Amino acid sequence: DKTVRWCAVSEHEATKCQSFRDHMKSVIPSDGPSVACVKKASYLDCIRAIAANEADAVTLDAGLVYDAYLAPNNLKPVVAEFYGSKEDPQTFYYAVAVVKKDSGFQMNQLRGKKSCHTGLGRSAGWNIPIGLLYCDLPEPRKPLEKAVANFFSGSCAPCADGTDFPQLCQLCPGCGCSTLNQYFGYSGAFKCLKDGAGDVAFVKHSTIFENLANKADRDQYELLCLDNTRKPVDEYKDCHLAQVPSHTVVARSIGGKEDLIWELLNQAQEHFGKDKSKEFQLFSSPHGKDLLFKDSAHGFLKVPPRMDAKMYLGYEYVTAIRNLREGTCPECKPVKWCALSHHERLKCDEWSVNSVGKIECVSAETTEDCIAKIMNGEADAMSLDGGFVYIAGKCGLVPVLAENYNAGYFAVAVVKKSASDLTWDNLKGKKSCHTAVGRTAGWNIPMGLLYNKINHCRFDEFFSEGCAPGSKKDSSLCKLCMGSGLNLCEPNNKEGYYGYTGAFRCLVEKGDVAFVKHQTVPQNTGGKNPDPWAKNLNEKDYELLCLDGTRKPVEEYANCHLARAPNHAVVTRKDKEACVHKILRQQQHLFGSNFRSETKDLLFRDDTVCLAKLHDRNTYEKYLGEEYVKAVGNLRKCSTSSLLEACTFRRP
Ligand SMILES: [Cr+3]
Repeated sequence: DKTVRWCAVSEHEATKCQSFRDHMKSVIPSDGPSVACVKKASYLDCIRAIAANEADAVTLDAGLVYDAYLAPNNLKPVVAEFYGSKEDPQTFYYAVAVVKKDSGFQMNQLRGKKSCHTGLGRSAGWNIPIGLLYCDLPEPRKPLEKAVANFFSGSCAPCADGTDFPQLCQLCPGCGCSTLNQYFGYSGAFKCLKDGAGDVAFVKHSTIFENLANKADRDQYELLCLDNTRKPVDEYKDCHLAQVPSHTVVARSIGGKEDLIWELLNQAQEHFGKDKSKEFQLFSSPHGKDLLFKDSAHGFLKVPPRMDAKMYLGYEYVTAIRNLREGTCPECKPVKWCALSHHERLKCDEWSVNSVGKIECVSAETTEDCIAKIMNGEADAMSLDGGFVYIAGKCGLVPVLAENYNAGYFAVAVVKKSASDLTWDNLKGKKSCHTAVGRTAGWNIPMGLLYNKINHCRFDEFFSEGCAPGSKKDSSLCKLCMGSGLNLCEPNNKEGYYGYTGAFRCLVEKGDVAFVKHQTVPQNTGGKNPDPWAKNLNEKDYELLCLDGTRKPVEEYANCHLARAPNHAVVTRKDKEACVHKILRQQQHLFGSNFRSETKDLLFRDDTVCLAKLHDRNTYEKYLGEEYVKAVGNLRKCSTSSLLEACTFRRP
């Protein structure tokens, strides 16, 4: 049946679950979804019941979202409660470390400072900061309060054991666990900072705004970023200890009924949600507060499919709570490289052994899966087209090293010379060949500039037909692709018109125009490419389209290009930046131009001589450049990316 077994953890919850079930029966057709109510003793029993296939769904705080994803439960987030509005939905809060302007210390210098905590046991004010700080704490690290009391010179930790650890109540004698304590709760711990008692205050992004109405006052405060720099208090999105989901419905990963759950809760919110004012109300109960959902919720949002627990919680949160849960601290260490194929994996393997392990290897099925592994620490680095750096960026990773091949490569529009009528100005109703959608040369530049002419990104209705791997299988821009069966129109090397070369091949065989890079025609003409399609081609038979409306020969790309290409680039997490720079330059200043593939273009492109420091352009926005970014923002209206949908769900 189309039935969601909801798990309750109390008699009151079970009663609301039953009223829920009975009221849904009135609003939903026989073919629609229904509720069953299962009552357990605790959130952990509910997690186990759901994993046992005795229940389907429960709503959890972020600590329990974490418990629920660990084996053997293997549960994941499927629906989010949201608070206030739509344009701004407040699905998450941010744990931040607030400090005074000019106190002159960074996160890696908290040892010896005076800390303000909302309350011992609370997330923003204790579990996250002490989680992150866990391994800077002095041995022995158990009992944990003792070790915290031995790290901050003094603190106000509400509800800590002041009697056995007085240092923790220096700033609030007694450690009062109630509002009768002036330094308790979010405003308490902030007040503790303001009133000059302490140096740092572990609170949420929003506390300072709730407690200081005038910008002038807030300008006297900053945030500690995990990168050991500071930022103003309204830049919390880029400077926080952890991003925290407020209330999260979870299911089984495999066969969890995610879709029924969403269908149920969505019709549940249209009929019974905020301000719908029926006798039954999803977000309150005469039986008690916060039953089955927070009473403060304004609705539900579907969790994007690509999302797992580790990505929903995010790197920073998992790090903090995994330290807290496991309590495991160590002794630069290996760079885990991510391979996209058996060819990349064998190359990476031989790199590992010819480098004393200073390089380890971990492989995944697509670029997006690899990126997702770098986000969450299963992996550390991989080199990416401009288009994928944008995604890796929106997903919170930074570029460290660019690939160099001599400002980098040039995106050019190639035509067959004989069709001399063809011009950049009018390609309407002509046949296009792109490397893949969301790549620099193939799409983001060409279609970038194109979007500007036609105020829309529905390109399968500008071009007659084409080959643009990563397009929807039933699009006019998959009709020229050459892969057979499931591989037709895939953006991997099982589709022969994939990449710079494929797209040129596409032009040779089927299309009018190919969007590729300046050295692509030369490398696959004159016999340099021996493959049947390329072998007998002559460079002279191909021209480039120039912006002004004219044409020029291939080798004349200097004055006939569409735009300069952001070079391909290695990317990693901010916490790995330093170490990737160190170990790759120590690998390339040994195995550089002393980058060769048993196949072709493995790991890094084969025409790659050195890996350049970026100096100051170590952000996706500063590395890709202002104009490249505007373009992709224009193109994401029509983008089909499952990772970016997940990443932008956590950061619009
Ligand atoms: Cr590229």
